[PDB]
Amino acid sequence: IIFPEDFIWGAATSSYQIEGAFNEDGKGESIWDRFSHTPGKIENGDTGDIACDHYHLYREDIELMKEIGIRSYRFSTSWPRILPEGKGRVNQKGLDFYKRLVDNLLKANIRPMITLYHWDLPQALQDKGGWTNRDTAKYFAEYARLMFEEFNGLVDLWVTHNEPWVVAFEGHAFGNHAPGTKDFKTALQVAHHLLLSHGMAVDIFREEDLPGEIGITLNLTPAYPAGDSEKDVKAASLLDDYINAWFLSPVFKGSYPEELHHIYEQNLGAFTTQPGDMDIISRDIDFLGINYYSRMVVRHKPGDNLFNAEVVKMEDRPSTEMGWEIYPQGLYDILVRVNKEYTDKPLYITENGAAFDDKLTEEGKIHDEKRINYLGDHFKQAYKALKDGVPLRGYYVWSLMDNFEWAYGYSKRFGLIYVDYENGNRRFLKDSALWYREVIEKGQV
Ligand SMILES: OC[C@H]1O[C@@H](S[C@H]2[C@H](O)[C@@H](O)[C@H](O)O[C@@H]2CO)[C@H](O)[C@@H](O)[C@@H]1O
Ligand SMILES: [Cs+]
Repeated sequence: IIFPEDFIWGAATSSYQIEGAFNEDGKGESIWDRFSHTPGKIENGDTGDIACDHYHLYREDIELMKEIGIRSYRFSTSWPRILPEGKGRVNQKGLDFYKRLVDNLLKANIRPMITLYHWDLPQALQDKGGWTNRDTAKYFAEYARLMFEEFNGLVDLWVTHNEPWVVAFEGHAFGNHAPGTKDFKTALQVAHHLLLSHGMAVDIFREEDLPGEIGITLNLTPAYPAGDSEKDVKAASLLDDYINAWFLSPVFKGSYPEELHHIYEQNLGAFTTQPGDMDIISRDIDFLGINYYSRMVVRHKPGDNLFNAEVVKMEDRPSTEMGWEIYPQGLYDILVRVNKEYTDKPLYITENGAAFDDKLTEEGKIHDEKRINYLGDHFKQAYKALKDGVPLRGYYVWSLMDNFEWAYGYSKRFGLIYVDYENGNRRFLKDSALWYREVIEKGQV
């Protein structure tokens, strides 16, 4: 179990989850500022107002990155911190923060990967319809161009979008995430525009002629039927397409998955598209980022979804604090499936990790054995994928540090680093952090 010498071992975060400084130095309001300040939306009424205060503490966080020995740091940039209204004026202090951050990363020999959109849409753009407005895709493209030009020669790994499935469906169908809408047709229109905006950014990446590589990051959850019933098998297949193929087929094949597209259209009516959209959505990219956490086991059951599909709770199997099944085999399955059915391009696991009930000792120790076991077990499946020909180039752990976990607030801890919010926001390396350092150095698990 030795990994390639040049394998990119990293850790990942996102802007709203760690930065804080929510209305400081010219920053505009995001849909997540608004959502978290709306009653009943976040566990315990938590907000990302301060979070980990990374906006002020970034220099200390980079020292901690150095202690862990990560080769690359994946982070997202806040669109409303840079263009407060989404379009219009640039906020120079906002841009300046990311410039300092990138400079500091490069001086520590840490390779930056930027995610352009990790869910924090400017509220001014939401007031004009947000992702159901085709113009939002244009403004995203303009924001991308601004960042490409600013970091030309400085950042060589770029991700347009993080988890467009979640943005579309949790944000607009089920209303669990900002902006809180609950309309399945809206979600489908939003998915289309996220994909369009991705392709528009790729076109701009090519034109600007930056050194480096661009991709998109998709959450992928492989589905398994509960039993050999073909109704079970069909239901699993449909749920699987609903999360996975719905984004993988347009990016790589230039079409929505046919059976699912037909079912949506017949029952809901068509969402609005223009001729040529699929050509834009399917522009050639340099890599695919995969975010993996768990699988779903699926059976056929009466439900208020078009699939009559139920996700089965696997009560008999180890799970995390999220209640998610621990199923490392799924990581192998999904990497192999992508490489066979969709693309021969390089792959990166841009997220994988776990929440456990972390206990900070009086001396600042966190003995997170369960996270070490979780990470090592998934590392081994990644190795197995490499052994079998999958061009896996790197692996970023979610997350570098504990943070604002959206609707769960601070109650869920995914970090390699413990953040003691109550006591000056001090950081403590968990045992998994020093265990990870050993993995990176030896290239072995
Ligand atoms: O979306 C499901 C569930 O995910 C967890 S973890 C989450 C990270 O917070 C997000 O930044 C990353 O890109 O994706 C993973 C999976 O979506 C999140 O804490 C929780 O609120 C959310 O409901
Ligand atoms: Cs049909």
